[PDB]
Amino acid sequence: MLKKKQLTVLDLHPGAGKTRRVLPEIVREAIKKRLRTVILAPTRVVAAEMEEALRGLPVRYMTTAVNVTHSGTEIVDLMCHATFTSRLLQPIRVPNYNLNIMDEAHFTDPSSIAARGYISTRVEMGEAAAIFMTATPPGTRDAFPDSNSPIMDTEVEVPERAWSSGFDWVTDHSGKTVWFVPSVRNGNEIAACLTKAGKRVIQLSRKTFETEFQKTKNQEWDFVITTDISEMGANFKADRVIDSRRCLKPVILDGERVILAGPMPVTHASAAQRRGRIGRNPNKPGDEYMYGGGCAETDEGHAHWLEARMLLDNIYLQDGLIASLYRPEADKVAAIEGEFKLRTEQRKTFVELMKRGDLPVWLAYQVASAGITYTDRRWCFDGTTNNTIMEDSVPAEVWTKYGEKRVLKPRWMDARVCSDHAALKSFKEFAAGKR
Ligand SMILES: NS(=O)(=O)c1ccccc1OC(F)F
Repeated sequence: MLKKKQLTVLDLHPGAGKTRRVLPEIVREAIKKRLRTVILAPTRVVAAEMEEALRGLPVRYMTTAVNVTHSGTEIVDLMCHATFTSRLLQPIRVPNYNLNIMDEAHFTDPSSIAARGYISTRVEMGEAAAIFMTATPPGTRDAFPDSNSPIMDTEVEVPERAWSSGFDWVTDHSGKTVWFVPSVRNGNEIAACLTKAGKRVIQLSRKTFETEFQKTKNQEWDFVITTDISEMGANFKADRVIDSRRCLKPVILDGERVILAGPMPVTHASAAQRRGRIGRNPNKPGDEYMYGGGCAETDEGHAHWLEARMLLDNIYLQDGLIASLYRPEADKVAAIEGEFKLRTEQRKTFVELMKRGDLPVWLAYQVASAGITYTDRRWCFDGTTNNTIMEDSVPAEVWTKYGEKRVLKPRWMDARVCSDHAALKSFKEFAAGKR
């Protein structure tokens, strides 16, 4: 599978040994054939587990999640999906890798979709080989794939708020449970309910993942309350998954604003990945998967695919050519290649608003395309009254870089900048000119 012009999907079931067994064999063969190779990990947590599976082998780890002394003799680089896309966007030269390996290639974050688009286009061009490793490739319709040991699948009503009665099965469990919730705010409510009932709960989300995941190995716990981030290779020593089967969906309305629609059903790929956290030990059959809804193709019209197109339009490929999205996921957005291509100075602003401003791709694009410079924050306060960001049922206020107290009222409203307390605190720091 290492020959040029070939894109291979390694779709072995969850827990089949794609990372610990297959990946080191591919790396040895790539080193033997002198292929300049890139290994892409979804998160810093997967990069650390990859270093254990590849230990000894000459790999250059382009992440601070691993503390290794690189000899300078490595032809295999390892980095996160977001780092690969970020380096493509930045002026820095990225080697034209002969072999491109993506682990957890089902990741739907905009930078992962862009990385898939770029790589598959290089393969279509006949310039590279690629391997996409995932049990759930784009287009999967099977929510119940094979596992290392039989799983008990039970369709049941799953609580999405605190409860006083009616769900005895949840707390009448003596093992360890991983519970997938549609949002951080929904997880806070359930974790509070479980804590009041005497349970030890750990909460996981995109912004707290590396730090809080370590607690699942360093201490005893009864529940792990997590968003969809734990569908990306996160592994637990648990015997039950409780799955609300719901997620939030970012949606662009009238090309003017972004709302977080839902909670709505997850895709079959997400349901299979959430279920896949258990049934992994062949010596422990009978792990349970309790699910509270059906699946649907909620990736169609989801803002991440439009955001991936804004990223690929601003990545150099060859002269005026622009990378297409990976074919099985290209119909998820109505977008023409090149429509988001920015001129030099606006593109640099777009990259900085994402890299340093920490803004969502769509919002970074609106600011940069309007000809606004990175440090100009007047747009955070000159929007209509209905764009007022609310905190504790009262309009959010910040002190501007001028020393003036003003109501946070962005010219373009993206619900992701205030989806939880941590997001709004970061957006207030941005509006104030603190980064
Ligand atoms: N992939 S690797 O680092 O083992 C390698 C590949 C081709 C030549 C030399 C070499 O290593 C040596 F420099 F130590």
